[PDB]
Amino acid sequence: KVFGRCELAAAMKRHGLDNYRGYSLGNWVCAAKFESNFNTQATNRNTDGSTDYGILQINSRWWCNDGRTPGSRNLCNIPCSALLSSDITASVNCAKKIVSDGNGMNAWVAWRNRCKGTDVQAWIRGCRL
Repeated sequence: KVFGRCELAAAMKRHGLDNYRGYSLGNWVCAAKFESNFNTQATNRNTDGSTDYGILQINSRWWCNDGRTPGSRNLCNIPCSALLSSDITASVNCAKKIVSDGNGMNAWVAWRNRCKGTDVQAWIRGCRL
């Protein structure tokens, strides 16, 4: 699934990302835009042999099992395929663990590079939430 901006904002808000750990909803929508272009099936390989999965580009090195990163952790206790689902619940629940893991949203390099410090409230412009 490729979400619309406000469609994704609504789904994220329903699943509790709005202000989660003090990060307003626009942060999360912005992170998704630049991590995945709102595409639930986005995957990008990392140079170390892990892969980033789904709408929030979660890393299989630590967070999910894809069988392809032998000896890696599965801290969300889910297969990585689940993070490519058209429904975002698994990705959100895992993202909540990631954002609480000591670095806030700095975990997402695209958020750091393109959202951090900007007017992230712009990302929910015109949304009916």
